Amino acid sequence: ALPDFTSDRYKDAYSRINAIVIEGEQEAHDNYIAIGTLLPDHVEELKRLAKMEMRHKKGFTACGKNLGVEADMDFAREFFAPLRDNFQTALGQGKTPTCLLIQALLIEAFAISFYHTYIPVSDPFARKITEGVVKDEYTHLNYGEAWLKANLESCREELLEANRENLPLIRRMLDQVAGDAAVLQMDKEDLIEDFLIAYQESLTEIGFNTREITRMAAAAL
Ligand SMILES: CCCCCC(=O)O
Ligand SMILES: [Fe+3]
Ligand SMILES: [Fe+3]
Repeated sequence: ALPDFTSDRYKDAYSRINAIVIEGEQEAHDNYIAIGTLLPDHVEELKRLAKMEMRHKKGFTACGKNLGVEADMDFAREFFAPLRDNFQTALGQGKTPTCLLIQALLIEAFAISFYHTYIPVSDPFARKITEGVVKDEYTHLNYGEAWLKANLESCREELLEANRENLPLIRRMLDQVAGDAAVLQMDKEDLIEDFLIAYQESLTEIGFNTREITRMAAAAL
């Protein structure tokens, strides 16, 4: 059954979920622009992806306003801090494959899972917004898949390390979001399933075999 979008219980949980999505979109914008410093020949495409993220950010901001909710941005910034720090560390070292795995694979798969799971239980205003967004994140996933696929033989070991270090952070994020997500009528098992499906598919496209992907997904433990 659909949540009561007007309840204090719902608005409280939404204040944090809304913030997380808004912050995620802002960080995605910033990350794609940053990746442009590592891939200067990709700058126009990356700018395009970044602009899409700002469009998403504005749409989700409007979702919070529509429900009369003030987004808890401090909570959202802390929620993303561990992954953000790892992205910044990789960026500083010029580690493009790690930056792409964090943003274009892990974060996009996390977003795709959230949006897929939220849509069926969203209010009619937010539903339209979120339905516009999902196609876009598959484009972003495809962009990362394409670059990593083309460069796999030079960065396989780095990707294994990036996965080992960052997949557990996504798992922690899923654990942390689950309580509020449940108030929004979202099942944690659906979030996990959809995330792992999207990520496994990305890794398959990139050129990892079944054994490699199994070992990689197991890093979440
Ligand atoms: C769901 C929070 C993450 C959104 C990040 C993105 O749109 O790529
Ligand atoms: Fe986005
Ligand atoms: Fe995205």
